[PDB]
Amino acid sequence: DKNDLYINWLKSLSFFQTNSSCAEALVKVIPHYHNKLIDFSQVLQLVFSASEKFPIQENQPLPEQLMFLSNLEKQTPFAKAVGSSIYKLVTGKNLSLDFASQILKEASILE
Amino acid sequence: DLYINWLKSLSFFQTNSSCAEALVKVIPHYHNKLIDFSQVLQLVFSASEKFPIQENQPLPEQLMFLSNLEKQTPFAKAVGSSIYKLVTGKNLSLDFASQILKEASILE
Repeated sequence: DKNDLYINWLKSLSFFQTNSSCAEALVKVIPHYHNKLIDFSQVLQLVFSASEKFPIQENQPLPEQLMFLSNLEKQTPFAKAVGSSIYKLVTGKNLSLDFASQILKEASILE
Repeated sequence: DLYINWLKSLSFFQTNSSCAEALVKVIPHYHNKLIDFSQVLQLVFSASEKFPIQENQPLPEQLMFLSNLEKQTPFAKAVGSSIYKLVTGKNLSLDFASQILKEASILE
């Protein structure tokens, strides 16, 4: 059931709903989840890797990133997994940290 | 036990001193039936330390790897799914992962 819940929560994230590419990615990714080749954390990473729409900020400050990670450690399961997967976009694609915090806050609320 | 023999023959296993050491510690529990082969793979590969890494790898290639993995033979699929955890969690290079999978497929 919670396997379904996590999927429903993911689909409910504003970030997911503003990125049709993420919805398209989930369609192709989810079978491997149902077939148990990958876990939900992996689904989140794959799906978010397909995102195209989000604010960008290059060379973001270290202190804020460290505070983001300290806060991430305290999150509930789904929220923590969402946070870690979105942080991959912060470091690798310059996704704005403030935006990442909004997504994480939304995930925590859904959970 | 074939799966254990094949695991010991994988280049990725042999080139990772931590994996070889891990199997020594883990296998008794496998022989005593406390854990299955999939768990042996998870415990052993989780100890891996050496492998090429690449951040934010492209989804299309990821999906191709997974579609191939789904059609694999038992040992190869088990190995591939375990290695894929390293692809996503530690950035192990997908091309390297495909190499390991091909070796496993040949051994089996």
